[PDB]
Amino acid sequence: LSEIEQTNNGDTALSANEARMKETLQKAGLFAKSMNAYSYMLIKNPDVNFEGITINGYVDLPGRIVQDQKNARAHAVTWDTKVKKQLLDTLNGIVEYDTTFDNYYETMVEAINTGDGETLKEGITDLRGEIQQNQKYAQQLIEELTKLRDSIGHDVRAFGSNKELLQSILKNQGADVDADQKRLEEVLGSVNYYKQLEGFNVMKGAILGLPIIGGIIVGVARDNLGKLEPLLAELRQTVDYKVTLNRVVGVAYSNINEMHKALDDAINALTYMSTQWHDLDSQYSGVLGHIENAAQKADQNKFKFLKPNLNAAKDSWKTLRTDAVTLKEGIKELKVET
Repeated sequence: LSEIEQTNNGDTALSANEARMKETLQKAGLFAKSMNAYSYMLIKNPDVNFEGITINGYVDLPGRIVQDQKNARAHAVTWDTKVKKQLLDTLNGIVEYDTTFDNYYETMVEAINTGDGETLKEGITDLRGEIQQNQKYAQQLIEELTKLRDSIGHDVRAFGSNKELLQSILKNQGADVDADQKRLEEVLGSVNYYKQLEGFNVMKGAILGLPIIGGIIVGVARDNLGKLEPLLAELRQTVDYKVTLNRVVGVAYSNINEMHKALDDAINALTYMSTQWHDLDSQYSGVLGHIENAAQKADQNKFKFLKPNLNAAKDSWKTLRTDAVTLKEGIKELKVET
């Protein structure tokens, strides 16, 4: 075991990259808060109805839009019942890993102090096995997020064409839809937490499901009511049935479209979890090699070099675990208040 191999270096660190992992958790939380808002709205908003609406000869459009909404809702359910769960299981993996690291800690320190190489190798090997399991969780998460994103992509492009056409038809009838679309898009901005930069406080903020004419419900951050006051007043003005119809479609479109963007953003950001576990697997393999090598030395302190590494990981994994639990509770407590 060389002097260089004895430096608690980054390629053999028992710690994950704390700063990066915490950024990841924070993002996972902003993401979820957003997804839950889009899901709430999609399942809560009125079923589009073209009973007395004039479609100027595009007789197939009503069928298309209705299907667009049904496609969007099915996607929100997939998030609520499948993807969300996967996200939660993966976070629970971080917690369980810390629990295992914690449980082995005392025994590992004693092994270092007594020159017990076998115990050290066993501990690290067991942990490497837990890391590899976490690699799977993270990979499965990225797969489900990508599957859901891919699926939505095809639906939003179709929905987009249909909703643009509908807008034209209504505009052609004198509907003030271009202006209302702008207002509706601004009102819906406050719940796009996934776009936010910068602990886990952003999670405590409440989201209100505000009722607007047409049986439409818009989700707005409780602390943005004042700022959106002017727009909210406008939307509350009694309006023609044409504008109302376009709003229902517009909100549904916005929801599914923002879901697509959030997922895409979440992919680029959460993919780091897989990278991190892959790196840890390699880092722990490196540690095994150092343990094996040092085990040949006679000196009683042959494993002391691993101590600072072990101690730094002990604390790092504990902080990550605590935040992982804070995020998990934050995610489970997500709820729009109607």
